[PDB]
Amino acid sequence: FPVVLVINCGSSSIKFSVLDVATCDVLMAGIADGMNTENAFLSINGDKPINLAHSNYEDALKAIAFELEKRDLTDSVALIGHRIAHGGELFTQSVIITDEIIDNIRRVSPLAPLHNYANLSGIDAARHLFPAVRQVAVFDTSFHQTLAPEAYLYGLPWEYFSSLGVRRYGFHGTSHRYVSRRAYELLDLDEKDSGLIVAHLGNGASICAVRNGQSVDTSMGMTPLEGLMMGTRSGDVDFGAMAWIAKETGQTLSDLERVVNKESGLLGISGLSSDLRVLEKAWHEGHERARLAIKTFVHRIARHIAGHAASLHRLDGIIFTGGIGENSVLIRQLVIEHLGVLGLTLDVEMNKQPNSHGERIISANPSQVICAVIPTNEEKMIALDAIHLGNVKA
Amino acid sequence: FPVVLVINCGSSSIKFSVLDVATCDVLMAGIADGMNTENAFLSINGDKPINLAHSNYEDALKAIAFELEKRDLTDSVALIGHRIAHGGELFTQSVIITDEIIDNIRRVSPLAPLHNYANLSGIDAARHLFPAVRQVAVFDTSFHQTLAPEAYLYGLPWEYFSSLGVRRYGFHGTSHRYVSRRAYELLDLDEKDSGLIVAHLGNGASICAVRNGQSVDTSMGMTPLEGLMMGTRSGDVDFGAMAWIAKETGQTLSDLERVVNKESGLLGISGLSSDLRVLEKAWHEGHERARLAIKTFVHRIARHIAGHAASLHRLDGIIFTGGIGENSVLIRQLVIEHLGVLGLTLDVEMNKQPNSHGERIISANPSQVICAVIPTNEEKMIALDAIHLGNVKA
Ligand SMILES: Nc1ncnc2c1ncn2[C@@H]1O[C@H](COP(=O)(O)OP(=O)(O)OP(=O)(O)O)[C@@H](O)[C@H]1O
Ligand SMILES: Nc1ncnc2c1ncn2[C@@H]1O[C@H](COP(=O)(O)OP(=O)(O)OP(=O)(O)O)[C@@H](O)[C@H]1O
Repeated sequence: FPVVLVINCGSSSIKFSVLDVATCDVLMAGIADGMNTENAFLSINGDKPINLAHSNYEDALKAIAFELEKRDLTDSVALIGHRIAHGGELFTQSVIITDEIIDNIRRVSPLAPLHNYANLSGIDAARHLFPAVRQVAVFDTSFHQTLAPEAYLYGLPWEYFSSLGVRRYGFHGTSHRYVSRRAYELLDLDEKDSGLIVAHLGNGASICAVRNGQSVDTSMGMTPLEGLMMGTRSGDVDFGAMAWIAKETGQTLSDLERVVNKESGLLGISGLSSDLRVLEKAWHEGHERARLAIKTFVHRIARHIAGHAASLHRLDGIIFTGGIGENSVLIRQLVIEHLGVLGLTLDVEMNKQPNSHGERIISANPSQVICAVIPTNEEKMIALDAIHLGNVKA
Repeated sequence: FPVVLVINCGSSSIKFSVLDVATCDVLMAGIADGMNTENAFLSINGDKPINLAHSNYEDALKAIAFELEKRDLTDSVALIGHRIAHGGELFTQSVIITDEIIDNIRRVSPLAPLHNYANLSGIDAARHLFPAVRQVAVFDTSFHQTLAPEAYLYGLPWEYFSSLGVRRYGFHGTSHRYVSRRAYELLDLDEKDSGLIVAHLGNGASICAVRNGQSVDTSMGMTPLEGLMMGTRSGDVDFGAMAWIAKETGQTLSDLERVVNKESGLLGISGLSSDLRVLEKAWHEGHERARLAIKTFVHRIARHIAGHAASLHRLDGIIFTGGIGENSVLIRQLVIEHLGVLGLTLDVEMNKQPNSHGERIISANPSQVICAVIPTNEEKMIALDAIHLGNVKA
């Protein structure tokens, strides 16, 4: 029984999973949080928070390697999947890692200096410690490359696109890809003749229009800061307003880059929490700023779901996924109520069911469009790309 | 036969019309272009481009006053309507100008320093030269004040809204108001039970969702720079991308404020023209960058039309208006083709007809939603507010 090791190297941490090739089931999971800071640590299955103590990316993956051996599965690791933040224009699908790929990832790395350089550090690490194991790079952008120029071009001068590569890329691609596939089976739809909208709702939120199995439009942009309002992210913001704030408050563009990214969104409006469970409780106890933040969140989601429906010849499904998408009875229903124009009717018995019910339809019978919850599994999708590329002669 | 003088004071010019109260018909029109620069001039009906020569706002309106007397209609001016750019939060409808109103306009003037200070200069001028004539202020934002918080709140921290007034305002309000009214008669719809989308397409472009006679959503934001891609305006732009451009190109926020406003949009992508007639010709002669700019323009309009449909309980009409909306057979049809998802069918015989056919339906019979062209008349709407307020005891 061979296994796939899945690595996601964030700026602050290293997430990992060990999935069994046979069944695509998680055997082990963990995180190396607070990376290379004065205090560094890893917690496998949240069962024993061990201490790294000021160790870097290389030593952190070396600690995960020790525990892979402590559980006698090191010699079972047939594949390693790397989650990559930004593939730029060069990467349209998942690849087997070579020296060339690294060069190409290094090339597009200015587009996301934070996450991408950490992704490479992980590639460098896993290579060093697992050299005779095939390694795969899976990109968070690659799915969205089917977008036509009219969908990815900004209104800016042409030079910014041709000389600097300023355009829409999109994110959550792996999630959007994974969910859309499952939707074809759940909704019983012919991929090649289908129109779906997928709402990835988590601390990061994005919408994707999938026409005939292809990503035709997506909510996020060049950076994850465009589109929906999120946990701490503002979403769509008037650039004139931002320029007006800069000249008024005296804050630099760097200052606002922190505000938009880390202080805005749900956290911004409520002034209470990035977390939705808190805000749902707050509103229940008569807190208006939380109610506002939620109603706004809902409104901006409804706008982009309906917006993205334009890039379809026909609408068949709206699919909810992500932390919020899967677990919030409230947000889902408020969003569907907001989309009555599209002829949606909801089944509140079905919409009441918790996530444990997995892939489920939540729309009543007379509805023009099928609504559904499909739990996202990025780890399974990464493993599947790896397994496929595992049979390839390189 | 009394008349209404209509004044629109831009940063660079002063537009004016003389409409007859009896029939609401234009008797005289003109412009005082290149204002207070080394060379200043006015052209009435484009019939004799006279020379002001370095004269300011006060002297320019004094020149228009001379020509009003030269045509023996000065003693007929019963009302004066002022087009005001930004009403802020204080102005929900059109008002009779008093000292209080001026104070209040001065208060919200930081929200639009360029246009608003020029608007006041015009108010100061018309007051001086026409003191015993009632004067009305009509706001380009007032219509959009029916927007709910979830529609006008940005994802930014709450303070920017409460202490600085950062929120969506919207523009083309007078146009959106005027067109929507006419739509009720043309489409034979009960205002109090209706859902319309209005696409104002000109050198400035904006979309408005009108639910039961009320503006519920609009494309533009705090400033006219948000929303659709326009002539020289970028439209919706990833703030992360703009921050990335700033740190990469070395340009300041002031530099980008010029680029977004005056160098981007249709002019930006094509690198040819702000004007659409040129780009339509260019594409015909096999120019891809013009074809791209148009296809993009179309895509971003379709997105926001469908987007804004979310704020409706039911969709009854899509209404095209503005320079482009009224005169471009191409753009209209490309937009409707892009909205097939909403069950629109077009009548290409009807869509072929030039603007001379005025208020017209352009959708075929089996269509789920009625499409129509309604020529906008801001001047008529301003006069109507003035005439109404003309019967009021103040
Ligand atoms: N039962 C629940 N009800 C409502 N909200 C929930 C529930 N469970 C989780 N959430 C919300 O889901 C969010 C976390 O989801 P998730 O783990 O997908 O975020 P993330 O992984 O950081 O973002 P991304 O998926 O974009 O990487 C939190 O904001 C939390 O409030
Ligand atoms: N026959 C036509 N075919 C195609 N496009 C046209 C035609 N006539 C005018 N236009 C376009 O209409 C635009 C000008 O419209 P308009 O006068 O409404 O702009 P504006 O008044 O500056 O903007 P706003 O109405 O927002 O104040 C130009 O971009 C022009 O290319």
